[PDB]
Amino acid sequence: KQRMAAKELARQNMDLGFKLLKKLAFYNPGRNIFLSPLSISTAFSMLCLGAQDSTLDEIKQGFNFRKMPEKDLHEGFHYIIHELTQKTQDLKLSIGNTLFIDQRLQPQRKFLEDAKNFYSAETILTNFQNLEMAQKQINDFISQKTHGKINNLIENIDPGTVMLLANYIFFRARWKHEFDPNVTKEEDFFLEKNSSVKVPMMFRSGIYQVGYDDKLSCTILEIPYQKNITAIFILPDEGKLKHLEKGLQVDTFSRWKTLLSRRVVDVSVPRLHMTGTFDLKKTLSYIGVSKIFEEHGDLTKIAPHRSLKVGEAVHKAELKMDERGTEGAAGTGAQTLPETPLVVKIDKPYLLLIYSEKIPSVLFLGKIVNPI
Repeated sequence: KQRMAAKELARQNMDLGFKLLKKLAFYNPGRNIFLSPLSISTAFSMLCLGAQDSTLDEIKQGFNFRKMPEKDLHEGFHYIIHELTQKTQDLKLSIGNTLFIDQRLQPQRKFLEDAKNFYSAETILTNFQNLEMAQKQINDFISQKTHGKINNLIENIDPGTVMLLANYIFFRARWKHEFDPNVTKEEDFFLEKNSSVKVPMMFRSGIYQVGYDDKLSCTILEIPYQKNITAIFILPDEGKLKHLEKGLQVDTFSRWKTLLSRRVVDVSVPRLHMTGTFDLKKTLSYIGVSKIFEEHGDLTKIAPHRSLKVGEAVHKAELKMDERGTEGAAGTGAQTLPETPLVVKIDKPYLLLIYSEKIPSVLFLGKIVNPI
């Protein structure tokens, strides 16, 4: 259907990525940050199905699902999830959800039917009494969907756990124009003006979408993949990283598109491998989402006759960027229990933003202060 809700939803999921990145950088300055905003949004938007009252209110507030009808939210996610799904030529992009429900547990009929519909949720039975058995079963499932990039998603399972909501995303693609390994060579990467470090730097000269933002004082550069997906680099001027971070809003990405223009560019991009792990309980507290992790009898839509709360919530992300392309993967789990050519040299702290063009959505989001 003519569902323009996916676009508005993408606009808000986009803003949510920045929200977390701001707060994460604010509380953890001078460190690498990598995550998948889409993976976290889908997980907690699916969690909104079986929630109500202040628990629902706080989650909608933090994840920007507030200014939106209930209809357009889940209908929007179903559109994004279905359209993004591509296991076609030169582009593997998988995204899905899974409910690890206990046999004894009989959750509401509406919650499951909506989970299976809007989010294509796969029902799977588990025995949480056998912590050692349940863990391996769940970690193996995610390890299989992410082709072994996200291992041991769940480190500790609570005895009282009755359900585990799980989201996974896998991404593999090659550049539209690959870099030549012969040209790549170790060059300086400046953590600061004086301090530098040698890192493997890729290089190619060609037509790139490029521009410069005067408001946030940064250079924009798009390096598209073989199809649909593209990688956007945000290179701020010297001593304006904090200026860039704080200036991130919901309209930021929209503006950057108007500043683009196809030009011949001699781009220098470092090889990038990143691993991210987050305790979502601590993280989501930064955006006001806390009730979901406390007992308030708001998750009755999940269990009609049990007082449930979320115990352990975790997010893990993985990226490997090289000359051939990029391989991305992430997971999210939550337990419920009782002429001179233009030159753009990326040799200093920058932001990386993996974005799907044809299907507006941020698959991954990163802050690189040191590619090693």
